[PDB]
Amino acid sequence: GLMQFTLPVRLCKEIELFHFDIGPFENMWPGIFVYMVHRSCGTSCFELEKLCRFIMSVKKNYRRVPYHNWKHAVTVAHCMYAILQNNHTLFTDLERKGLLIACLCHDLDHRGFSNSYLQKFDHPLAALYSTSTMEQHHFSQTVSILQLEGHNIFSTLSSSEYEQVLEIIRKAIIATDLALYFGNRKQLEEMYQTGSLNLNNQSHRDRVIGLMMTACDLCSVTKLWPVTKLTANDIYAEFWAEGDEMKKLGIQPIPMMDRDKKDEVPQGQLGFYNAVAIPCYTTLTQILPPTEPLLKACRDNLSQWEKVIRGEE
Ligand SMILES: Cc1nc2ccccc2nc1N1CCCC1
Ligand SMILES: [Mg+2]
Ligand SMILES: [Zn+2]
Repeated sequence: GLMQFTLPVRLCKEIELFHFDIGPFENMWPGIFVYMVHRSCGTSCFELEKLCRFIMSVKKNYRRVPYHNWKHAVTVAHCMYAILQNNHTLFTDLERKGLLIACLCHDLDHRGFSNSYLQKFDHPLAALYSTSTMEQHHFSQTVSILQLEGHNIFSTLSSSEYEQVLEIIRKAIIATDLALYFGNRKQLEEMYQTGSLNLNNQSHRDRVIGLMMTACDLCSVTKLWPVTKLTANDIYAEFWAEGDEMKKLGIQPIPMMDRDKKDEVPQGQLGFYNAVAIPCYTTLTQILPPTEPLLKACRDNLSQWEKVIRGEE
């Protein structure tokens, strides 16, 4: 129990900042995730033998897609880590356990295609889960890996603590369905402004945890411009693939997914920052003030996209 993970000095310092990039060395990501668990949760939270075998089974069940990949999983876990560290006393022992694992698992077995494409393809998962189709699949896959022999990192929780942690993880992963974010944030907006937000009300915490998941899941928009810019290529490589597949179903895709309409991308990113990202981190900052660095990074990147459109890059 005296074995800490330690990181090189630049990573040790930069990992604590919201805008940290986990870097191109895949073999270091599991150690980065464990390091984050040890400092966020404790060295006692998980049996290291079990956690290591969980992490490696999770990694193996991420596919080789341009964006919805193992790197996305660890990137999203790091943003949750930063939120949790900058808000020490607001979160229970279980919530800190569940949420880092929820983030790591939130896109398990992603194929690079939206819930819409599955429905128009008539994919079997769309018959199994009529709404939040991939997100219900990600929770299913998370539970499957937890039930592999030697993989139950929760085995030392009590019956009821265990049911609490899986309930946190389920809602957490469902909340990453961006179709649910709009209504979720409107509600938190009203609650915050009419003063009725109440962090002891479990249905309120749930809404707040859901907004944190949307924030972590979108955190590509909160990195330094070079990282944001280069990730957007991966994001759009998946969208264009899906647009290609829509065209093979004899359906014109929305311009976002049409690779013939790449010119329209800078404007597409503006509407996204204005309609999703900025509102998301604004309301997050209102509820959890120390997350303001995400809002400032997001606004900085909105400004960079404006410059692309004005031909200044
Ligand atoms: C357009 C877009 N850009 C993003 C840029 C950074 C991170 C996530 C992003 N997600 C996006 N999608 C998801 C569903 C609608 C548009
Ligand atoms: Mg997802
Ligand atoms: Zn995701």
